[PDB]
Amino acid sequence: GTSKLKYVLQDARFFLIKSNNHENVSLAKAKGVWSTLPVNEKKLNLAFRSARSVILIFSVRESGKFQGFARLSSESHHGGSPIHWVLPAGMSAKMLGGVFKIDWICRRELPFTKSAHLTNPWNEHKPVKIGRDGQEIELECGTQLCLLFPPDESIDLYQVIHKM
Repeated sequence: GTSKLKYVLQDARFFLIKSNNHENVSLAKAKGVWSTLPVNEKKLNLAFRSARSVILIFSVRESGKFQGFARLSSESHHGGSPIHWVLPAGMSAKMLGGVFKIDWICRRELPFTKSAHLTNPWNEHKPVKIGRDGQEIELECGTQLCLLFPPDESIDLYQVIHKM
């Protein structure tokens, strides 16, 4: 059922995360971490302190799909165990700033063909698939998008619900 997921999402902010390759999403799915550029890092840290849950919805560029969604379990932090992302051309490890710890809620894919009926009012009422990295998604739109994902049998929401 959806009672657990709806509880997690009740007071949530949602952000579209765009990745340049599948490798970084695979790393993030296994280690439960994410890093972003400083402008988005500041936005996510503000959101973490202002909402009961902050949800990141991942899409690899040119893939035509979302690859899953996760909930922030911490603000960004520096000086921890270094994450060996595949750094894009001209980007250094210091430019990515802090590491967010995240708990994945769904690691299964959702093709854009299944979200074509959803528009984001906070992005000029464009289809929810459209947005720059870090684009915030309005609550109702983000909730309905997350509810479209298939159930993930590798996920147990027990830990997320306990840390809320």
